[PDB]
Amino acid sequence: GTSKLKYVLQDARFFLIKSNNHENVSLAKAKGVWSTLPVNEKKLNLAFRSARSVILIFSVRESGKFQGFARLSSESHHGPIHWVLPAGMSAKMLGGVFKIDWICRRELPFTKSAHLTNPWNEHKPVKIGRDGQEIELECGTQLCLLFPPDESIDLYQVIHKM
Ligand SMILES: O=S(=O)(Nc1ncc[nH]1)c1cccs1
Repeated sequence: GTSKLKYVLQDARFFLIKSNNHENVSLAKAKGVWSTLPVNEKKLNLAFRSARSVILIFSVRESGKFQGFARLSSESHHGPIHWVLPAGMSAKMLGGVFKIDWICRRELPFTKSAHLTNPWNEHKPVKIGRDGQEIELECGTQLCLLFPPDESIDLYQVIHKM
């Protein structure tokens, strides 16, 4: 069913996350963590205090798909995730580490979200946006509901953290 999923997304905020490679999304799925650059880290920390749920929707650059979505369970904290960093991306260049609970680990191709435009990015298709781009509530909710159901996930424990 979709009822607990809809409850988790109620009055949520949504942010597009762009990962340079698949390895870091795989690590995030395995370890329940994410890190971003300080400009986006500040935005997510503000949002985490401000909303019942902050949802990160992940897309690997050039993949043509989203790889799933997750809910922040903490603000960022410091003090060492073995991110696969491209040349020019330093471990210190990143911010802290956010803990996340995956809501859906399944893929969604961009072809299936072509009817969804993001008011906060000039009504461009929701697939379009820089890392950290906020997605307006209605568009973000509909995008999350397009993903295939992930039957491996039990949202009972996530609801209790709200
Ligand atoms: O360098 S990434 O593969 N992608 C990225 N987007 C914006 C800054 N970095 C990475 C993902 C997670 C830790 S490091």
